Amino acid sequence: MIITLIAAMDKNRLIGRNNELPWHLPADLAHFKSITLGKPIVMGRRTFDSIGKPLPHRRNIVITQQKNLIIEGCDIFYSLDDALSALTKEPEVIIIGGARIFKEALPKADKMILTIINHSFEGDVYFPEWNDKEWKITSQIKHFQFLELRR
Ligand SMILES: NC(=O)C1=CN([C@@H]2O[C@H](COP(=O)(O)OP(=O)(O)OC[C@H]3O[C@@H](n4cnc5c(N)ncnc54)[C@H](OP(=O)(O)O)[C@@H]3O)[C@@H](O)[C@H]2O)C=CC1
Ligand SMILES: CN(Cc1cnc2nc(N)nc(N)c2n1)c1ccc(C(=O)N[C@@H](CCC(=O)O)C(=O)O)cc1
Repeated sequence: MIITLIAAMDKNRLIGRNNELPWHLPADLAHFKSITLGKPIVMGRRTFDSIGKPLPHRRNIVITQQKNLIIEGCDIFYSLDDALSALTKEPEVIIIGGARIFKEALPKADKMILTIINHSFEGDVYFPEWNDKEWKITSQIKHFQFLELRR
């Protein structure tokens, strides 16, 4: 199983604000869709609420500590470790966020797919700092930009 983090972030690593995104970038969302189509996507409960519904044509997996919580359309796990353990036989697992999930996933991450937006927005949640010496750029396309890093 390859563990991949996919995130859209600005130059300060901002990813969220008041549990929404600080932008709307249609080019990013269609990038996110093709990349995640047909694969297990792992998200936190707050990120699920932000989206508002299961993303179609994907196995939506939500991590919560709420034991009575049921979300229609999605699989619930009570830790990232229970999720990853249940997806052992999968060839790729895609972690979509948010800030808390990214931070816990990062040290297990094999690959990162990052949209870095050239701007500075106001917000309150961030993508965790990664040691640039531990990763290598496998692809860079400057449109914002798409950056693929492999560990
Ligand atoms: N720019 C981007 O690419 C992305 C941005 N975002 C943005 O990020 C923000 C949401 O991120 P954030 O607020 O950090 O919240 P998260 O999306 O990380 O979800 C947090 C919740 O996930 C559950 N959780 C997290 N870790 C664990 C664990 N180890 N075990 C059990 N449960 C766990 C808890 O749920 P519970 O409270 O139910 O117990 C926790 O409250 C929003 O603004 C969203 O729009 C989100 C994804 C991608
Ligand atoms: C809040 N949230 C989390 C979110 C947003 N942008 C991201 N962008 C990137 N690059 N990576 C992420 N993990 C990411 N996550 C969202 C919000 C909406 C949709 C969404 O409606 N996407 C649909 C449709 C997108 C479209 O309109 O084409 C899809 O099928 O992927 C996805 C994630």
